[PDB]
Order: sequence, then structure tokens, then C-alpha cells
Amino acid sequence: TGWEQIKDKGKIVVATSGTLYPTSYHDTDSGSDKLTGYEVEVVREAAKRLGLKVEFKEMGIDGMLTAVNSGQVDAAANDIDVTKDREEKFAFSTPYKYSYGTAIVRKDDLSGIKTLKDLKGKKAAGAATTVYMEVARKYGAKEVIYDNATNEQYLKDVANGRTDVILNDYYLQTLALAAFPDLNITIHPDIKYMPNKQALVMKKSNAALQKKMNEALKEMSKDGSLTKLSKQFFNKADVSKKIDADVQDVD
Repeated sequence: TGWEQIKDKGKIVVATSGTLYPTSYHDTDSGSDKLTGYEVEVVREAAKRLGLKVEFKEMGIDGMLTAVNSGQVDAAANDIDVTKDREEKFAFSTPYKYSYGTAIVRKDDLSGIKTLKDLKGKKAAGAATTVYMEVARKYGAKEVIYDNATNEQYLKDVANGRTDVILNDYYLQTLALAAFPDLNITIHPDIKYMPNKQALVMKKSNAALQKKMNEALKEMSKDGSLTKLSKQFFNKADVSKKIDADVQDVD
């Protein structure tokens, strides 16, 4: 534990899942299977700025925070939201990603949806146990149960009229549109909910490491490195800066 200890070894141990495209995943398209992604690269470069090598320990989100407290790892980078509750238990770096949830509906009629309230009675699809599906339920949407579908399948069913809406992170959905620009789908222009931001998580007592990481992140923020990495993984979008938008809070 400790920044002087990390500095001495010359390596920082960081936990991540590798199952969250495009922020932490493996590059299978190239055949390298290299752990990469927006957040992974941000940490890698930040550590480099600090003369350090990174040792990424892949593990499930569960027990990850426990590994940080136990000292098993020096930090955890896995799209973890900054929340007041977590801030009393851990030390976060400055945020390097800001986002909010949105909805993908049909391009031709927006699936008859104008506001979140119109989700009532609509067929909502996507991951079963996420805060996104919870949002849909709160508004009375019918949850669609899929056996084992793909992203392309989910999107086509919306376009086809088999389903009506998909609730997910804004940036993840912009990639959906970019991937299938000819499909009858689009991100609803007025629905924005649950703003959120992600940062590096470390033991709250590790104030020295926290300050050093922020120092490198700030340097990256000022020279365009963050924006550069963002555009690479989020199809030219820059997720490192907060979007001045009318975002609705949800219970």
C-alpha cells in the first residue's frame, strides 16, 4: 500500500473487468486479445506519465472494491460511478468520463414516445438487471425477455416494430447508430436521465496516490490526450467533458 511503495516497484496494480466494450475489453479483431479500451488506456497513459508500468488484474465487478480495501490491488478502473456513498469509503481520481442514459427508438416515428412518461405500455428491451431496465419499469414499460440475443438483434427488433425502445448509456447508443446507420433507429432527442461520471477508485487512505494520479490526468486533460483517447474509442465523441444538457433525475 502507498504511493512510495508503487513508485518503488515501478508498477501499479489495477483491477478491471475486460467485459465492458469500449472502455475495458480485449482487442479480438486484431488477434492480439490485448486488454484495451478507453478507461484502460487512460490509466495506462496516466501511469506512464508517472514513470510507472501497469499490471491489470482482470476480475468481476464483485469483490473488486474489496480488493482495493484489502490492498490486493492499488486501484480499480471499471466504469465505476462517483457517488457520495462511495466517496466516504474510497478515494476517487478526478472524473474522466461524463454521461447519462438515453433511449433508442424508431427513426420514423420515435416509437410514439415523447417523454419518459410515454414508456408506459411500451416494449422495452436490453439487459435484464441494470438500472436502465429499472428506469423502464418505473415508467410502466413492458419488459421484453430475450433468450440470448445480440446487439444487432435488439436494434433490428426496434426498427422492425417488434419492440419499441432500448434504454442504455448515451455513448454506447451513439455507437449503435454509427454501426447500423441504415437501420430504422435513432437516439430519442428529448429523453435524457440519470447523469453519471466515472473515475479511478482507490483506498481512501491513499491520498498520495490520488494526488499523483490527478496530476497526470490533469496534464492529459490539458494536452488533449484524454479527448484523443475518447475519440478513438467512442467514434470521435469526447466523453471526458461534461455535456451541458437538460438531464432528468430519476429515483
